[PDB]
Amino acid sequence: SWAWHNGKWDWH
Amino acid sequence: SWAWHNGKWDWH
Amino acid sequence: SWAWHNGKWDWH
Ligand SMILES: [Cl-]
Ligand SMILES: [Cl-]
Ligand SMILES: [Cl-]
Ligand SMILES: [Cu+2]
Ligand SMILES: [Cu+2]
Ligand SMILES: [Cu+2]
Repeated sequence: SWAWHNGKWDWH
Repeated sequence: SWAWHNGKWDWH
Repeated sequence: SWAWHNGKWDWH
């Protein structure tokens, strides 16, 4: 699923 | 891949 | 992510 990390939304 | 569970199709 | 294997591009 999409994840959020360091300001960015990307696939996990 | 897409999976089936409890009547629903969702990513695994 | 997409991966390459045996000439084909598919999800990992
Ligand atoms: Cl973003
Ligand atoms: Cl369904
Ligand atoms: Cl290809
Ligand atoms: Cu996820
Ligand atoms: Cu799958
Ligand atoms: Cu991948």
